[PDB]
Amino acid sequence: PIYDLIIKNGIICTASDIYAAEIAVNNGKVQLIAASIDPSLGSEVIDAEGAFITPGGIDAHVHVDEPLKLLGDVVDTMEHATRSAVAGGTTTVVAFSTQDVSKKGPSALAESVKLDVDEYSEQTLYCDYGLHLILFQIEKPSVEARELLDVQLQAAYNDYGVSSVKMFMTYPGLQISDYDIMSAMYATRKNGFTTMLHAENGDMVKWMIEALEEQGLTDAYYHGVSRPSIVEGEATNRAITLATTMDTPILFVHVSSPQAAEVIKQAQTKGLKVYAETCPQYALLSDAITRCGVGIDLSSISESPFTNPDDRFIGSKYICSPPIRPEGTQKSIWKGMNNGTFTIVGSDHCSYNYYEKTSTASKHRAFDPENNKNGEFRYIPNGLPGVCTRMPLLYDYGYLRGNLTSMMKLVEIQCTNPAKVYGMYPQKGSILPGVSDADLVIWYPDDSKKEYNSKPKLITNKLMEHNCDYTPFEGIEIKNWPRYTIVKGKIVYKEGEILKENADGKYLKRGKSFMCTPKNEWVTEWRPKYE
Amino acid sequence: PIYDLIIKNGIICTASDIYAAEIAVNNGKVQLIAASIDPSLGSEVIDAEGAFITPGGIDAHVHVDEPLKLLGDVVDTMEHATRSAVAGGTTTVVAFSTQDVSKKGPSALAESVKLDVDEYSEQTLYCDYGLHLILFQIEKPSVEARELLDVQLQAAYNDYGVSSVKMFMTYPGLQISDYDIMSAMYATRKNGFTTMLHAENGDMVKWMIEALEEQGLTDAYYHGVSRPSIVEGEATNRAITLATTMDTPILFVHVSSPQAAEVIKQAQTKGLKVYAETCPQYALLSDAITRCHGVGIDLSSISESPFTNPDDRFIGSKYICSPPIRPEGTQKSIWKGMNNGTFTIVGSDHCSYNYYEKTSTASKHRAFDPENNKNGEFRYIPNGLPGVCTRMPLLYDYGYLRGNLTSMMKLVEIQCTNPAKVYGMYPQKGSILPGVSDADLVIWYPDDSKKEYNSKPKLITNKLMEHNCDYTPFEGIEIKNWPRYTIVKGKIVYKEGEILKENADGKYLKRGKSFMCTPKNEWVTEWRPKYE
Ligand SMILES: NC(=O)NCCC(=O)O
Ligand SMILES: [Zn+2]
Ligand SMILES: [Zn+2]
Ligand SMILES: [Zn+2]
Ligand SMILES: [Zn+2]
Repeated sequence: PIYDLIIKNGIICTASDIYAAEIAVNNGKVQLIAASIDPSLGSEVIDAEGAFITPGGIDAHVHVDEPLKLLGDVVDTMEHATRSAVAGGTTTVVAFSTQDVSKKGPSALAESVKLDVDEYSEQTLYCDYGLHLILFQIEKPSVEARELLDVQLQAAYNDYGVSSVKMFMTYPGLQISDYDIMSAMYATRKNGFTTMLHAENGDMVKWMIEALEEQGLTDAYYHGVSRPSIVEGEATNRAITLATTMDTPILFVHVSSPQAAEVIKQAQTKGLKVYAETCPQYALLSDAITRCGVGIDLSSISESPFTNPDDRFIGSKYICSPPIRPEGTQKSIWKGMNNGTFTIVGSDHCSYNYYEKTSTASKHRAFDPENNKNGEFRYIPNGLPGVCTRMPLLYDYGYLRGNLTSMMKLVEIQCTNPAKVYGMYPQKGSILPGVSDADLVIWYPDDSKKEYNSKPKLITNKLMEHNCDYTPFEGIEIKNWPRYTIVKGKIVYKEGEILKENADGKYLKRGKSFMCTPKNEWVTEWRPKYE
Repeated sequence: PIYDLIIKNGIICTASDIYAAEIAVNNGKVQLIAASIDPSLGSEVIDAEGAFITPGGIDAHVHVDEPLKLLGDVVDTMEHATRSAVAGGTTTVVAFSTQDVSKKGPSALAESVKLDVDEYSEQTLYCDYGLHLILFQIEKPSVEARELLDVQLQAAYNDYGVSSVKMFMTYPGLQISDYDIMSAMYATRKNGFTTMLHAENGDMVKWMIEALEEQGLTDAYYHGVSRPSIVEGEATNRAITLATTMDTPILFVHVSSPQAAEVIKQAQTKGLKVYAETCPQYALLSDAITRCHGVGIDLSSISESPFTNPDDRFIGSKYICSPPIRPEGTQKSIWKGMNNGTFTIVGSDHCSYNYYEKTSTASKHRAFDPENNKNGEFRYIPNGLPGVCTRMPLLYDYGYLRGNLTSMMKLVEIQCTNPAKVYGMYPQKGSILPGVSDADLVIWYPDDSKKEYNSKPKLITNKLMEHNCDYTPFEGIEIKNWPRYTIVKGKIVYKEGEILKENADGKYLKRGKSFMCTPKNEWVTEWRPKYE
């Protein structure tokens, strides 16, 4: 026959279309869309039985264990994360390269990427992955700082196809000044990079943590109290101001604050190139879960402060940054996904064990009496596992339960926009004959009376296919799940089973994003020298 | 051969993708998309030479001559309008059926549509067309009326596939009170119709026109002065408030006011189902063009205007429409609205009256009728511009090529796909879907070519419009691309400047319920409609 694979009787969903058609796949790529394709032309035929077919999900906010250990030891390798991703319908992930301050000169940032690529080249990869670069040390003063930095960004792009840079406005060791952000923006704009910011006011966070500890208020729940949404709002406002002065396109990661969403919306209405990301957890969970409706029935989650009130430390399962917000906030995150505030949705996947206490990758790492650590929220490793649950959670709580407008909005923010904003388009993100990698998800049919033994009813840890010992969504009902995950024209997940023999993932060299060319709009008569 | 038509070497543009691929067409529909299709498989092969291929344009705001003469006599029939559409890359138009106050009972609104369908069934149609229903007489009081109106909308949908209703907040004879709008919203929400509003405060317009005439300020330019942007803003705010109270999806037609755009955006941010339309003229023209004397058209390059003919005091009427073309500095707002999601769709508000003949009932000079106490005052000027032909090329050029729109995808979204979705013609129309889409396609000229194309026009002229009007307001301006092929239901109807009449086979279109116009189910108080 002439094609490797034909998908029949399915409904194709893209960022802008929903329709019944059939797909042929060959040599790792989408080859054809047509009404009906002769089954004898394919080596393998999949009957979708009326189910939706979506592009594979693209999660551009994933944390994996890396050699510099910026977030300490993390339980998931690239092997584990990509396995988990695929079991949950995600077929591309983008992780983070930590700037290595021991490397100097023109190649310093390319050498930072090399550490990661070399490490992951020996692991079994279930899908493709890319890398963002994290920057936390910027040279001073600016006029030099901006010029050698320029050469370094070119080298990172030319050698490894990295075109995105991530910076922090909070966290000791990561927080950089406004002045240094401007220096970076100068370089990124010039090179057409995608500039990413974690926008919380680090000074306010630090002061409030100290004030809480002084009163002995150190339980997990006070992580939220130390940094209310007005702190994320202020910083996001300040960061927009910087981007405006510098005419530099900007993406805010994991937005959770209504105040932040407000200033982001206002900038987008003005036509400034301000992009935003949010995460399932900010729409589905509230901070009531950290101690003892448009989201998850919180009492249905198992192994939480509600079910285990004797365990005072169990709130740590849900500690992340920015914090899961108070009741009443979650609805404005859904509205943000529908109204255009959020360009993409990522997971902020970051995994630390709860049911083992001794390892360096345990949440209980917060207990270290010999290093003046006694379980205070300050010392809790921040993050939740989420790479597997991202796609099904939006399918269910978003599309089926009506919190997202349609399947097309789902695809737009989960698949196509991530590819576009991070320079993986059109190789990834869509279903384009002759062009797209054959990265596809076939779901189960929604309106069927037929029983599918392989379709899960609840989220469990075993279902995650990851290396962590818990998921925060443990025990909750889930109303659909990937029935097939196809990665580069091969079936890698089938009806609850991973097919390791079809794992052929590779590092992905990315291009410059067409969304991140500058507006050419300025506040004053000043222009950068190179203009 | 197995297929009627193959398009090779082109670049496919949809509402969310841009990519090089080839298309096969048979029996009026898109059959196949693939990297490369064997040319021996097609009866006809078109080499696109690297140019973009878009879906055909869908203009859901077109006015044609109709038997009840709501807008007086209009120069274009459905024959003329669809010919003009096709010459400009538009492959579906939606015009308007005037409520016939002489028909009574359950079938009264279906009977209104029948008048139009019957009349156009004898004309040569170059592409498909649908109809919106215009409502200006609502029965009172609301409760007792509910059954009849509800039953009437059902009959209009069941018999003629009409699923949209249009109402006016201005114009004597058309303006309806807030009370009556709520009665209509009650019925339309219940039937999943698309509710359309022209939102200008009619009372403010009426008062200010009388104030201006009292001072003798009657020239065409004072049309704009009689109804500044704050008037469109107020009424748009009022209409949103009504739609909110009634949990009814709403579309605002030809939005031109920054204040209107602002309250529209705020509602969209809240998640209310508020949609909006704008038109090329609100982004490209300013009111300076209505009397003698960088993001729009260079106004001095327009031929046959108050700039070139300052002797002709009435020539400003060529550019009189409602809402008015706005003062300098407003036009940029409209582009931003197209980019940031404020505007769901772009239509033309195509409405044609002759300028170079003065005697007929379809002339602009209709405003001169000494016996009916009419002496050229702006009040008597028939409102409207021809635009159905120029809509797609104007956005291609001044939008995509000149960088006022963000991408070709955004162009397709607002010009083709969203119009189909919001008015229940999707997926039959609006996209390029194998086995599903009517083969309605445009092949442009290649942008980056050094090759000469004798058939590619450099300027907009009246002759190029292929319409029945004797002017276009964009006469004389540079245009940097144009449809090279317009394919309608798998047949070539426009090729390189020539209309192919023998391939004209357009039909009336029965439309469905729009998936965008199901209600949000969100209310201001504990009250719910009886049927829920
Ligand atoms: N307003 C205008 O330009 N023409 C009359 C058509 C209409 O808007 O109903
Ligand atoms: Zn972060
Ligand atoms: Zn993170
Ligand atoms: Zn109107
Ligand atoms: Zn109109």
